[PDB]
Amino acid sequence: ATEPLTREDLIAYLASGCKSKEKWRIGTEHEKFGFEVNTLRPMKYDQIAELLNSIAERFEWEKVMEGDKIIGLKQGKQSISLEPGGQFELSGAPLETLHQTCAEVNSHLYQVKAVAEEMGIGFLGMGFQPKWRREDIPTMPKGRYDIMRNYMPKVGSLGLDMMLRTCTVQVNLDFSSEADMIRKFRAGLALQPIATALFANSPFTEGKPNGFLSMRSHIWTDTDKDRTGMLPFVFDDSFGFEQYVDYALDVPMYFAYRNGKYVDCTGMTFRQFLAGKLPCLPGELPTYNDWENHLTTIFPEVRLKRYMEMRGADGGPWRRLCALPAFWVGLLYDEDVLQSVLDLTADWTPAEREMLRNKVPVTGLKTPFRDGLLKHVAEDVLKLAKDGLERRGYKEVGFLNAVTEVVRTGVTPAENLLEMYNGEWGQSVDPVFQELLY
Amino acid sequence: EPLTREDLIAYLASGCKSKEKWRIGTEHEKFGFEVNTLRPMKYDQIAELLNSIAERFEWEKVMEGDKIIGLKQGKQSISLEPGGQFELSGAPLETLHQTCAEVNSHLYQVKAVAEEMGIGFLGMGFQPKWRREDIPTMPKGRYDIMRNYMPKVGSLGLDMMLRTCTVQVNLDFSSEADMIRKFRAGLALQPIATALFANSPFTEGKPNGFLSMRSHIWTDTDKDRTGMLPFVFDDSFGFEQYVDYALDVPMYFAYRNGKYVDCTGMTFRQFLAGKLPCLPGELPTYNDWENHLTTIFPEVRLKRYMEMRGADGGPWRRLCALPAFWVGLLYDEDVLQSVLDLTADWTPAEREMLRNKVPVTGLKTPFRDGLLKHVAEDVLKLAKDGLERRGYKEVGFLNAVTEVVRTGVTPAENLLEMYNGEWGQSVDPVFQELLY
Ligand SMILES: CCCC[S@@](=N)(=O)CC[C@H](N)C(=O)O
Ligand SMILES: CCCC[S@@](=N)(=O)CC[C@H](N)C(=O)O
Ligand SMILES: [Mg+2]
Ligand SMILES: [Mg+2]
Repeated sequence: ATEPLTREDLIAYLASGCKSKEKWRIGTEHEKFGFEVNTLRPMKYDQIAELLNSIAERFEWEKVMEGDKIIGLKQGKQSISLEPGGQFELSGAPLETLHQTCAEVNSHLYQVKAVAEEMGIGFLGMGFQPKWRREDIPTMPKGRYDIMRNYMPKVGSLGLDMMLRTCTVQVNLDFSSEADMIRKFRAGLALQPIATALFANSPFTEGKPNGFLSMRSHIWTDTDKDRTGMLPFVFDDSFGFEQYVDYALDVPMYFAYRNGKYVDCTGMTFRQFLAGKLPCLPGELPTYNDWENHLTTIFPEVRLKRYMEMRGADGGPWRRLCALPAFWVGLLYDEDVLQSVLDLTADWTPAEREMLRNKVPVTGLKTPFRDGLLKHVAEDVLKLAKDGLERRGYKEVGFLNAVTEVVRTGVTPAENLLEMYNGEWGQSVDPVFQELLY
Repeated sequence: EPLTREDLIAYLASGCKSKEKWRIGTEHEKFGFEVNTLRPMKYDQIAELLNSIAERFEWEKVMEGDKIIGLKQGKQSISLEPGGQFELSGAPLETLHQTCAEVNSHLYQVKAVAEEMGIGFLGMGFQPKWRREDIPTMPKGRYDIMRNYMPKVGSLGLDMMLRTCTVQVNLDFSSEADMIRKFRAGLALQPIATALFANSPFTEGKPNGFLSMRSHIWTDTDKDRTGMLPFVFDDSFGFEQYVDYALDVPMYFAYRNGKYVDCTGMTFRQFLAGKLPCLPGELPTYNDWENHLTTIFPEVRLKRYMEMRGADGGPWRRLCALPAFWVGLLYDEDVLQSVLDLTADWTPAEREMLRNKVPVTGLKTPFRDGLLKHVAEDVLKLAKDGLERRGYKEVGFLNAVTEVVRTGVTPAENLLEMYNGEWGQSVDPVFQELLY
């Protein structure tokens, strides 16, 4: 039946994510670099397809196909997918506690290694591929990524590196109202540079130090200015679901999915789409699934759909995969901690937030901020996050042990790798493929 | 109608299932210890561990009185052995991929709680450091009855109870004929499994002169309920003959009114007639019969399924190998025949000798004009054939025993080599080496 969507419907779609506190869940996604253990070469698509087929067969996953190509797996509310450079991704189910989150991570790592060991394949938990050049990375046989690869050079010089050479750990979290959403969004944006610093894990490029602690985070500043960043309008009095929808309506599209394929709609807006005026699909009107797809092509430091996504942290070893969601659950899921965070960050200017975002990639917790170091803010933030987890009552506070020494010493994971590179590793990155081996 | 002997025979036979319904059930036990002192984990620490696991990972609590003694989730159980050994009895699973993932899930949950408590778990067949009197005892009425009985029937049964760990597998049969064949293959080959998995060379911080002290212990526990069951190889053998055997094995206890009554020195035959002094006039249920069948401890046991009992506890890759070994041998009809062919002319005296000698000499046990190693070479290739033919790509689960069979050197001998070299003649490093 033909019943066109309006902007008002798009607003209501986001708002439809509201849920009461007792239904709030924790969704965790992470990406990993696969490599051949003996050559350290990136895992190619033929090896990826064997890995996926074996996982499906052994562990009962449904195969996700694009044409005649396996590109992912599905089992209940979990998915395994591929990033543009073959980075191997788990999107976990919405879970109630971080004990469940970490068991989900462990189950995945067991299944992957159970198959990959016989194949001579290992997985690396870092934010940026430390050894190989961009043109050494295999590309995935996915139509949507072909469109994106062709567009990236038009809007930045590092977007192809984002696609091919970066890995993240992220957390998805729920809101209960527009007021709650706004508060969470503001807390999440303001504190995102702190997450980035604590999880900074990408100091190598092409076998050498790149001069950054999170090269991955820097990459996101020269990807696409239209769909990235610290979203200053979120801190405007006017902000709400409607202001986010207008933002998103004017972010240019990548594609529209019709008839089993991705149509290139670059340079066009979802506005045009709503009015049936897309030159890629002329006269065609969008569905809620089109809107959801479009929403998934926007890449700010925190993203809004029917839930909220914290996107600032580098991939890392398993204890840090469990720490990242713990960090945000502690801060955002306790009302008093959330208020404390808003209080702490209340007087930070847009230029200050933007400065932290840009400088943290280089200096981490030693980034100057006001009359001290970001480290001192991270101290306060970490104690607050542990307060939040204590009060949840589920005994989850131990999941923050993995970042306690970072905060305490002010020394990022990336600086620990640098120290090994310059010492015991004899200035080769090759030992990182054992050090950060899953 | 009171149960009769014919009902007891039919109980066992009711386990028969068609090949498409055959499953794999895996149980293993681990020693818990304090990481810093190496001391055995005490009941108060076990109770905290079980309560935390239940709460985090959604397990139902199993209580004896006001004491938590285990957990239940679906068809899986976690229980305690008499010395606090921490046991998983897994679900009936279709493939060994599922088996090993089951093992991994358990190890993760246990370690997720135990790390914060300063507790580790050791995968060995015999407690390598501590004396019998050093081992905490579990607050479980059935084990109190057993502890009091053991000294009457052997000198090492208390060590069985307090200081041993096993990995075992439960498997199904489709008919009486199939049960008989699997029982015979299981019993004949059990000393080979014992040698491959031999992992108990230390007692009280020193070499004890064995490769599997655990296996040896089972030779001086109780002669009435252990061993290689030679009657299984008689022409007469079937469900009926096993029932008679079990009816004549003395009882341990009967469970009534929320407790265990001491029925030692009494027989299930008396029970059937209502003449058990411990429960006078009472007649048995099928649950009573099950409980009784669970107090019989031969190298292979029969209930409504079959249980392979010969292998020492070990690290995780060997927990996955033990079920694979028997699945390869018993769940392929051609391999099963090839095993019965290979063992056809073994005498009762030969089988008995191998069972008693393997604990000392392992795969270097002399057998006829060579070594048990040479038989294990043939048996391993056959077990791999069976797994290849299953079509589930499970053969890799035997990689963990391939070098043992190749070199003829048991895991226990590898530990001894470390003890005599890098460890500097202390067992304390084994608590890192075989740490889960
Ligand atoms: C293909 C680009 C969109 C997918 S993403 N936003 O999940 C990529 C995350 C990137 N690999 C990172 O490390 O942030
Ligand atoms: C309490 C003794 C009967 C239970 S058992 N057969 O499961 C003990 C197994 C023992 N822990 C071993 O390693 O053989
Ligand atoms: Mg991703
Ligand atoms: Mg047991």
